[PDB]
Amino acid sequence: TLDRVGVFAATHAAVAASDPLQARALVLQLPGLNRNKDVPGIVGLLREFLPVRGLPSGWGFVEAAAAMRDIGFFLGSLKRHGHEPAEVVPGLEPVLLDLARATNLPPRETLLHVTVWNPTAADAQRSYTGLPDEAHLLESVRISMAALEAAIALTVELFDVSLRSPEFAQRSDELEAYLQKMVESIVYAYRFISPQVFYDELRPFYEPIRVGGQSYLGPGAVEMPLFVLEHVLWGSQSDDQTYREFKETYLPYVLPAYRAVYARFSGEPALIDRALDEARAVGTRDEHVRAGLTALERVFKVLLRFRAPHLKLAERAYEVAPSMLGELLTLTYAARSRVRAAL
Ligand code: HEM
Ligand SMILES: N[C@@H](Cc1c[nH]c2ccccc12)C(=O)O
Repeated sequence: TLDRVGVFAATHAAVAASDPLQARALVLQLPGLNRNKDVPGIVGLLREFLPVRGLPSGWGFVEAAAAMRDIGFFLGSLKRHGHEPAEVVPGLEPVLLDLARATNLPPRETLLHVTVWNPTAADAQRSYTGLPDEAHLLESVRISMAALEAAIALTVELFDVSLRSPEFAQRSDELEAYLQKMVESIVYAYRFISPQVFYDELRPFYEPIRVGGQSYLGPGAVEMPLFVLEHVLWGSQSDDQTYREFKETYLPYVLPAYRAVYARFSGEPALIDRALDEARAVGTRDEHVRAGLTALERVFKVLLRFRAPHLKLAERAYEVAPSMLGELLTLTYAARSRVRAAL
């Protein structure tokens, strides 16, 4: 029934099916080498497939992203053992910059590379550690990524829909159904991911690396374009400094299309600012205004049903959390409160 997911899942599967460096059997050997902390071996394994003579001219986005994925697991691994990958692998940096050029993404692996663009089968899935907890971590993102992309499209569409129209309530109800997948992700994480194993065994693989004379953050679900959705939905005109910096920090890591969505809405009132201004002008005696606001409140409810438990999970891992999480939750409650007050 979440019919819009299909196309996004299909585009992900295209990258996941691609192995342009014929590296599948090679990357599967990485977990054992990480367990052994075998740095020379990690470099040697990478050199078995790293292009030395530039990128094949026939490659498009799909091949370049797939290549970045397979090289990428080596980047996080080398840094995990205390080494700048660019410093220990000659000729690596130019390849990373070429792949960045070909994908219009940063010159290292991102969330997309390690989750939705990473095949799912046991004989193919790339991993830093080979641990069950890592496999569960990747699955938690696959549960909701395509749904989130659909949700972004639905939010952009809703922005131009009048609150006076019955379409507003209907589109909002639809948006809520897609955002429920984020809740499913966190439920999944609670059930299957050890916060201790995350903190002690997985987290070390996601440190920043230096390429091209700047630092690039490691993969994380923090890179999910949920912040772009909410930029459009409520946050575009926020004067909260910490929040603004958070969005600008992760902007480079999302797909080009979402970076442009973000740019489009930055110089404008957010959806709810427009929605509430309309409600105050027309009045809540209009049934479609009442229904629209009610449906919009339910959208905030589902964001909070993701965000509140997520914070507890993050705090539990650190018990074995960064301040921006609690700050973002507070902003989200305030956003919902504005809708509640309008009614
Ligand atoms: C034990 C598992 C998890 C831990 C320990 C964790 C931890 C964190 C931390 C510490 C942050 C703040 C950013 C940072 O400093 O890295 C964060 C942000 C974020 N996380 Fe998680 N996380 C977990 C699971 C998940 C899952 C399953 C999802 C969704 C699939 C998710 C989605 C997000 C998003 C979208 C952000 C950006 C901030 C926000 O929207 O509130 N996380 N996470
Ligand atoms: N949200 C956390 C933990 C997390 C969830 N899914 C992930 C996938 C890859 C790396 C980290 C994660 C983070 O961004 O760090």
